[PDB]
Amino acid sequence: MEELRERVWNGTINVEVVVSDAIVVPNTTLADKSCHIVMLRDAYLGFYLPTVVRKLADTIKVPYESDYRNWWFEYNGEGVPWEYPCGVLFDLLNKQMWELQLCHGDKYPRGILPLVDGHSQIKDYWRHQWKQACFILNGSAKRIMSLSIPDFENFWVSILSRNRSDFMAVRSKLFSMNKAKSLPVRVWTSNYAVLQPTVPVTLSVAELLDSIKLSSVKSVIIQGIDVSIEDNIFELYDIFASIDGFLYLVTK
Repeated sequence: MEELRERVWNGTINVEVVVSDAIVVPNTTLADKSCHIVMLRDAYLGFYLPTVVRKLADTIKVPYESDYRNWWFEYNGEGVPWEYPCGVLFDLLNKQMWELQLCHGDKYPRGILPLVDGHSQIKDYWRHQWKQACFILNGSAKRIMSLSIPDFENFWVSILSRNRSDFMAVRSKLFSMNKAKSLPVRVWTSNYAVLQPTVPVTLSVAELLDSIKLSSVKSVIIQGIDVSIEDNIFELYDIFASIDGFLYLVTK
């Protein structure tokens, strides 16, 4: 009923952040170059960047201008596409602790969006994501462009303060499930690519995958839980959409 929605909002994942070999100070203990932090599934890796940098600043041999510019995370030697919520990335990349390396360099890895203005920047992007999931839901950025500044600012703040009722409050002023054209969906392939399937409302997971050539495999990964390829997508959205407005499916 409401039980689930709570667990999801409070979704957590254990994360071990270790300085990368490239920038760590010569032969320092693993314990010293590591730190474990619990991250919210529906949050952004970028929210944790400065904290991680702070905790390990001692073990970093290289010099740095800030706690944002030129930093990124790597999982198994690959840059993490941090513009997606943590939980989504965890579901997509992990083999329950998730190990990431903290890296710094003058040249960002190929394809990784540079994080230069911390929260301000994450804000803008998250914003435009909703400004988008809106069109998908209502054919026009009406409901969302109508929100007063403090009402939206309050929307943002809800994600930082973890005030759920505050979040659901404005989410409502944006869309109603019972009155939505198409729903925001994004599917991850086996090779780590995202498809954004046009799914108008009028479909099961299995039915969605087929129409997009991705079936194989009985369970999908959503919000960290194996969902039967039979479930109803319209429903999976109403309960599992991520803080950015999209329901993410990770194929197996």
